[PDB]
Amino acid sequence: SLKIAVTGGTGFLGQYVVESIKNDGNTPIILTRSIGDYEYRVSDYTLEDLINQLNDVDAVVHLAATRGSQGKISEFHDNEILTQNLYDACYENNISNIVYASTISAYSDETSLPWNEKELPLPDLMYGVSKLACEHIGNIYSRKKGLCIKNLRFAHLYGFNENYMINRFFRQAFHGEQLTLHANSVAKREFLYAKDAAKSVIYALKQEKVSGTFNIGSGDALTNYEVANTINNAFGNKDNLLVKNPNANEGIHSSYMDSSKAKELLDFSTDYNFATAVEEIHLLMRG
Amino acid sequence: SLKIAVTGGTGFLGQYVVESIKNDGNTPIILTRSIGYEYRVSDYTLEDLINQLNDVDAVVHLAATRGSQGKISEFHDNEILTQNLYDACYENNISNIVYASTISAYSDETSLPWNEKELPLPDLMYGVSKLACEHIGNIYSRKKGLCIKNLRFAHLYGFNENYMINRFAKREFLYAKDAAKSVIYALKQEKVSGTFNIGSGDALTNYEVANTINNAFGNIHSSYMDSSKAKELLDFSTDYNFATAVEEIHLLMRG
Ligand SMILES: O=c1ccn([C@@H]2O[C@H](COP(=O)(O)OP(=O)(O)O)[C@@H](O)[C@H]2O)c(=O)[nH]1
Repeated sequence: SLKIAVTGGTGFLGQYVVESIKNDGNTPIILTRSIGDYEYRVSDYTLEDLINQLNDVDAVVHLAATRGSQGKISEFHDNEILTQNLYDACYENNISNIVYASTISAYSDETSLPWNEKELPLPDLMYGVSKLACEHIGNIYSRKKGLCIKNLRFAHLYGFNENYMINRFFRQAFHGEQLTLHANSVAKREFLYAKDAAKSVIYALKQEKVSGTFNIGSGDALTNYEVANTINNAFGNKDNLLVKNPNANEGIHSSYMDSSKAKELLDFSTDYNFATAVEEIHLLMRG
Repeated sequence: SLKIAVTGGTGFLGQYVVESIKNDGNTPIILTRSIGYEYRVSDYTLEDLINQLNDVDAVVHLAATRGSQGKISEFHDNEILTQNLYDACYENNISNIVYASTISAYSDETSLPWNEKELPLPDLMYGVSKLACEHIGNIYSRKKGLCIKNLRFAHLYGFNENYMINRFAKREFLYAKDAAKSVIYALKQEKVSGTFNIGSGDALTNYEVANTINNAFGNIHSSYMDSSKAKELLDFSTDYNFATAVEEIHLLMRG
């Protein structure tokens, strides 16, 4: 029975991932900078400290990160550091079965859809650049420290109980209220249910000696019109959709991935699809 | 005449670049952290760089840190500095920009020769951060209409430097004078943006390296790149080969 440490364990993804671990028979150990029935271990993400917070741990899921604000590369440097510390600490304790949470935001070139992991990364955001940097940090430790880091480029995560577009619809449709879309768009964006993302963490943790980079997508690229509709139906808010302006939005770009590689090497596929996932999220918002 | 700010205009490649710029007929301007050609001391804060840059027409961003610890943190400064510099450049409507990146973006021997469509695979923190600064230049190029050209240099040798080459499995070696030339040629394409491999075609095993030097004087992993893209979109190709450049370094050492 394995002890699995989850950085950013208390986060949104983290909570899905922690329980997937417990359901798998294993033991989740939540790492966090602070708190106010799982084991929590408080840490300051220093090398010297993690060394000790990981001394009885078998695997590590590295979920902890910052989202940014200023669009400046400086807002992420603390992550990059936190990452290298973790891998340093992992090495000391002789941990190699590690999962890193990367993102679809390593891609951008619409000419190239759908993106597979041979797509030249080309981030639009400083967030992207950073994530991409932590990926190679792991890569280097993997090739040179025999660490076994599996980078997971998650598609756009959605879940239950989270002001982003998808959350707005959830809330709005839930109170029976008109969903709006600034304009119509033809752009398609891939949405991966948090439960399925925690699933892929589990399956990647199965290939304990595997090290590489995998797209974890759902299917399953939707337009904003599609998203709104599907939420609308599931929430008894049929047809309650308003398009504020005529023409194309143009503030939105397409993003989805080819997840072949994950399917064959990780033997991974999603339990849910957008409509099934939201059917369930709805049936749980009554809390 | 053109006024061309050169960060790290002080260091090795800098001195070469700075003289090329003057020779091309333009006006060099070395930015530097200290004075311990027209020099301008900056602390490379955004506010400062905006002022130090408001009469400048182009920028050769060579200012960088080597790093000793193999820690990603040692390089965070180069990154902030780079973003600032580009914010500053945006403020002064400077768009023609050349970045010193490295062949160290690549690593997978299986793909040799490496071309720009090669998946990057940094082997050092040094390279990871160089890749980071590349994408900083890219995002600014696609969004704030800068025209940043990331040059991916091969390994540089020259005149007055205790590394191996200076002390006296193939590895592409680029003469600093050729590297410089490539900065000038990149600069002439003030509208172009993107990443270019700047190599010489000179992939030498350390054996050959030693030999070539012995003759012209009297006395590890494989890395080399395909540079079709530059010879094609920048008109760049090197004047010297390892043999011809050594001959010249020799002469310059007899003074
Ligand atoms: O954060 C900074 C700011 C400025 N410089 C400058 O960068 C120069 C060039 O470095 P180098 O001699 O290594 O040039 P290269 O290796 O690219 O030929 C120095 O001498 C500095 O004055 C630096 O290195 N780091």
